[PDB]
Amino acid sequence: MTLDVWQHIRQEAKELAENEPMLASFFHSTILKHQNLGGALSYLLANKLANPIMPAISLREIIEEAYQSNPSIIDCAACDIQAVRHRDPAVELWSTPLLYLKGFHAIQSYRITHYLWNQNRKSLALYLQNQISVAFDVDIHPAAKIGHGIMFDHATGIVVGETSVIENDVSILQGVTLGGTGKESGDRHPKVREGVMIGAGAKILGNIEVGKYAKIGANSVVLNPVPEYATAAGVPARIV
Amino acid sequence: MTLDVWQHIRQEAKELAENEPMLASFFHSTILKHQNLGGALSYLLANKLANPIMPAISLREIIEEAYQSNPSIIDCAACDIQAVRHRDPAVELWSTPLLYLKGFHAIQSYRITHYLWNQNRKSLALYLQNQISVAFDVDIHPAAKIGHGIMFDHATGIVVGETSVIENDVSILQGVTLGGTGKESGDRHPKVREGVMIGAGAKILGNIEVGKYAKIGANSVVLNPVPEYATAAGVPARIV
Amino acid sequence: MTLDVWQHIRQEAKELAENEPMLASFFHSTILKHQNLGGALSYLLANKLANPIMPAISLREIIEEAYQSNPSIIDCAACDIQAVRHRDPAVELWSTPLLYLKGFHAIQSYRITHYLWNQNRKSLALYLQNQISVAFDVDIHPAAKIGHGIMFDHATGIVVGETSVIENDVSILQGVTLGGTGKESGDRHPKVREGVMIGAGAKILGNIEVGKYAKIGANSVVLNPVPEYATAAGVPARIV
Amino acid sequence: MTLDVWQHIRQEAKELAENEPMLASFFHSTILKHQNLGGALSYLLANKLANPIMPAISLREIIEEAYQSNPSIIDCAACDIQAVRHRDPAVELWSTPLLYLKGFHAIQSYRITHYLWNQNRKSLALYLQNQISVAFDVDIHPAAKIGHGIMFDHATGIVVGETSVIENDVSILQGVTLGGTGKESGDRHPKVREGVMIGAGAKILGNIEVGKYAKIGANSVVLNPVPEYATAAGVPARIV
Amino acid sequence: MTLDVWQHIRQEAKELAENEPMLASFFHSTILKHQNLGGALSYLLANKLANPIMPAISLREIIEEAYQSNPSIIDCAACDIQAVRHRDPAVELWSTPLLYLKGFHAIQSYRITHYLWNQNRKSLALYLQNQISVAFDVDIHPAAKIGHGIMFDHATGIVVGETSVIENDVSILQGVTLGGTGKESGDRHPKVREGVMIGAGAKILGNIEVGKYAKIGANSVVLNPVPEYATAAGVPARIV
Amino acid sequence: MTLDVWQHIRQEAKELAENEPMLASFFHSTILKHQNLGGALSYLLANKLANPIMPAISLREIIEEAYQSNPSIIDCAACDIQAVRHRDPAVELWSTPLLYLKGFHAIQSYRITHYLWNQNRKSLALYLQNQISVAFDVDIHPAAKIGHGIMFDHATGIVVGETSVIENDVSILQGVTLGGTGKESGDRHPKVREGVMIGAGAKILGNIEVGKYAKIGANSVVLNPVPEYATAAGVPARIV
Repeated sequence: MTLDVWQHIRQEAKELAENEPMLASFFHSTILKHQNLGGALSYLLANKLANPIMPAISLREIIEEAYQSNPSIIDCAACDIQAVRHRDPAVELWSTPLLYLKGFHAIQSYRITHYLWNQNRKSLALYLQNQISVAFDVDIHPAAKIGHGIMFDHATGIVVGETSVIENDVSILQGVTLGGTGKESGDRHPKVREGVMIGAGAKILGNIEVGKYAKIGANSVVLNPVPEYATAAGVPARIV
Repeated sequence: MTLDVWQHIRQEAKELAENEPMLASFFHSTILKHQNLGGALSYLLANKLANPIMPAISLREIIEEAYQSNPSIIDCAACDIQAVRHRDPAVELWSTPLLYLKGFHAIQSYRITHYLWNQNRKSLALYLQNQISVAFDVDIHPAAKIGHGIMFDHATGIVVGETSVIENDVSILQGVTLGGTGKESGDRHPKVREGVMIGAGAKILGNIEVGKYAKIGANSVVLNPVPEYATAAGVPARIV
Repeated sequence: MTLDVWQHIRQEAKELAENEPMLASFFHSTILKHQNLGGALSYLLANKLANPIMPAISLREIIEEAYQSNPSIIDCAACDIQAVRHRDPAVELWSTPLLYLKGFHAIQSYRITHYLWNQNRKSLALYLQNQISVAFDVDIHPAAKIGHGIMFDHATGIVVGETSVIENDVSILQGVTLGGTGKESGDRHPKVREGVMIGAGAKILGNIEVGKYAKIGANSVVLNPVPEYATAAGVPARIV
Repeated sequence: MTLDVWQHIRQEAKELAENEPMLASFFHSTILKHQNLGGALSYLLANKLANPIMPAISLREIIEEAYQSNPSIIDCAACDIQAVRHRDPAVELWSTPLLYLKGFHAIQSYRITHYLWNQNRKSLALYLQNQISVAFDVDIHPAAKIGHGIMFDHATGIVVGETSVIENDVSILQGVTLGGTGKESGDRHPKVREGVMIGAGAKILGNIEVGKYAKIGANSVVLNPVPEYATAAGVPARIV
Repeated sequence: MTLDVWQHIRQEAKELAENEPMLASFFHSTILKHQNLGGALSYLLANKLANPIMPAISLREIIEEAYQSNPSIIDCAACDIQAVRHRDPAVELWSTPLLYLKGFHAIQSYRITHYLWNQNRKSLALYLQNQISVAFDVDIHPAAKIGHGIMFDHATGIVVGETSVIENDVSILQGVTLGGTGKESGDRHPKVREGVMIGAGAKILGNIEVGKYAKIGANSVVLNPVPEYATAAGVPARIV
Repeated sequence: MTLDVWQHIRQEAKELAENEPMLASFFHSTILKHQNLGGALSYLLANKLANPIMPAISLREIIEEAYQSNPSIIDCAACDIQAVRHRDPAVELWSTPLLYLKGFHAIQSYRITHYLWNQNRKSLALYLQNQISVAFDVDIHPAAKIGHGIMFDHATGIVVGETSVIENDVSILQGVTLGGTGKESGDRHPKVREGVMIGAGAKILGNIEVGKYAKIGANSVVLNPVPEYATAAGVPARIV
């Protein structure tokens, strides 16, 4: 759910704190001192997206407004923690995604830029979009539509276009682009349907469909729609 | 003119700050309190490249010395702005490249390293080269020869070699490498001629010529010279 | 020998500091004021991994305990220095790898995480794994087994799986992944043997053998064992 | 009224920013981007009381829970702002006490510590009392009872004891101590009545009455009750 | 004694952390994560004295060297903690002097400057003496000889001269100077003997004796030797 | 000459750096990397005055503007340096006032606020005045008229009124106030003529003349004019 992902997170944090004295202050600052997942998540992102021109204090306020003006955002964060947890068997702790995984952080920071975008506060959405790219090395245009249960593993170098759509339970690895072919304007980015898995370095270009539960091979260049439950691979990509 | 670009930037920022209270101090610190593009660019790069050992205040002095010794560096920055603008229908504001795009930032920072390199202040050149890599995720060798009207779109993972040449109006997407095959010294990096557009993740290796206005497809490995206006794609690349 | 590398680095530093006044305090803070390489390295890594939640002062004490429980980690560092040095004719000074190259840094930082992993201090190793990802854009799982004389050139986008092995004298470029094909647990990552060189963007997936002195061509996708001294290239890769 | 004061301050801010481009960002971050006085006051205070161990972001959440449990601390601030402005002919703008006067900052900070203390959250009240001393050079025991319309002019070196009382519209200059004589416990500090003005350097020791509207001359040491509207001066002091 | 004071401090910290979640990180960072009192003290001082040109990381290494080469400093720290605890009735906890009191902090910082002075590393001693004056508003020349059991209560504006001597169990309040009359060189500062209590604002000028257990009245100017167990007062000071 | 004071400062700095490796970075950032006193001083003051809202990089540009418009200001700094050099036999290095004495730092910082005040940039003058009070614990109204050859020894707690006049070669100790009696406006502060020396804690109130080369005793309250070369002591002060 959400309140109980929070509780499991709080309960792990106390243990983790007990077993690692060099990291207690860290567990207290990021999780233990907060009352809800929102307080913690905002504290983390604001600190991580912070810089000398726009300090953490100035960014937290901005994040907490979006959390109050749209609490679903936090729920979507909770569904993401669960996703990474259940889809990356190397992850056992519920707190791990929240504390350490930059992909997860970029996803949740993007949700905030999307909210701002839909509120027409574009210069602020752009500022964050790009600071997200600096901190996490993930560039998601605020206008993309991204569901929940999302996992951006390792994440470095992922780029997502303005008109891209990413449905629920999608997993994307490092270096993939959901970009364009060349049509400078209009619907021109991929529509990645549910359950899709995208291999490291894959380039998906155009306003084309990636059928649900498809698998996209590492480094493939996907230029044509992909049938559901199929595997595409190669350069350019073909079903195999 | 550089001066007109500045005038447009200032105008935009006055209205941008009107429309967004949360971000007004930002527009003010980055643009409105400055009297020309150089003071602004130096404030922006200094801050973005700053870190605990070499802070903003220490870096700005170096950048400002460079702009004063070679004024035209600012000129190329303004020509790169127009470029992104003209080449990206997504970018309506002149201020955007300047304030937010890490690729733009990486290029301008490189120009400073290039001036330092040509003046044989190479350790400083290497310092900045690498801090550009840390902050923007772009690694451009100071010896690289880069013209203007350039666009590093998204930019993450762009690596450019010591003997590479990039002439005007070139466009490079994330993940591309202009590198070598393994001759360890001498002229061994690409020659990207005017108007060339390089797709996301392309690897162009060797002292080979990439022809003006030629197009390189995503994830293509280019090991052979590409004719002007031609399109190269595949791994290895072939003329399509 | 370490003491000798250290000695070369110090004499280079006094020289460097004299020729570039603007960087003198830098050479003193990072090299001259320390009495051995671990002092320099720790100060350098602490400062680069520092963030507002865990400051340099806290990180340094963790790094220094590691260097005390295992002085050889510092020895592997001098070894990596020698390697970048003679495996790239563009690096001439011994101080260069230590002071500037994020690949070098990510690797020595990973060594600390690896020692933490074997001390069963995983929350800490995980924290650092991911800060290294944020700071240098290199994501190496603490459990990976890596030798010395290692070169991570440019480094941006390198991801190394939990069960990966990277023997001595290997060179890896930007964008390469050492990952899995989808077996969720158990041995599932690459065993890269000695002397191997991996080109830009290659993705090597699966618990497969990459024979000593093998060479992987850029953007390749290696899914089958690669013979010793063989060259592989393509999507998917073929012994070439 | 607080909203009145808030209004004049916002108004001054817009004009202040307009008249000094170099400080516009400061005006926007401290006053303009906030919707009320507590928001601005919490930002100014968290920022100024910040330190490497407890940064602004951590302190502002604390100041804000206090403003929420006891909104009347904010009113008192407004009232204190009216006082400096109207007892200091040299302060013409409402925004001045709020933005620049450490005496004013010290007082509103103590107020937070007072609330905490009565909430029996003493370690937190003590942490703040002492950071207030470090930042503003005013040391005020949290248990002290301090009214409104108070002016701590210049403020440097003011010290207020645990059992002290300071009623409304009192003025206190730099270097004054409201302390004790040596009775180590119990009511043992000055009762400073309304409208009382204390000149620079005076030491007022013991559980004694300082009469309503009395005046203490500089450097006097007051060890005996002071009649209302009377002037005391000398070492020791005597009614003059 | 040192190890016992340290355990009581560790014991209170664990308790204080449980009772104030908002401050737990602070208690772990300042106390709990350290193995001894010297590791905690150094963390505190390095952080408090820190500034943008000489960061905490750099100061800590300098303080730890001193504690390594002369361990008694920490012991004198424990003895001071004890002092404030038996001499200020308004101070229950052992952890308080160590965690919040700037006079305590100033004193411990001076001990490091006195050590460096005695090792003739005078630039380092002067840098700190002055940074101690900036952070705690206490200016103690490194050459003064100060014993233990010392209590600088409130402390703002305390100034101690080059040849001053302060013996064990002395108490000094805010604003006092142990200074000179004007002989520009030689022995020229007060010799404050054991058990002396100096009231707020007193100025003790000259190389005169302040007899053991003497009491100096607030704001007094002491220009002549003071008899033991006597009480001096006035400007200029005379007995009782 | 200012240039000779500079050459001497550089000279000492080069040797100080040789002798103290822990502070070499400091000598280099503060002195050796600059080309004139202006550069060093602006760098020093910008860092000392920086805070989270108004960073070092933002303040230096303010100071450098001031130095470029009234170069005489730097000349006044060199004069204040020599003054501390021989009026304080404890100080023999020309670099000491410059690098470590906060009273010097405050005087020089005041000069910048005075230039700003006389240019009607009063909000900027007020921001600095008070940041000077927080940084150095010295509060000097920007309008006060101060000459050169000044020395504020220790300096803590010095407060100087709006109409105060301080001519050349004056010496002021900690805790002294040049303040008013209560006439709320007009000419209401002391006129301190040349060579005057003021003891610690003295309070001089009202528009009264302190005659050249007069001497003021510690803790005095001067309420009546002081003849040239006279000595005044007491509460109130009498002529001695």
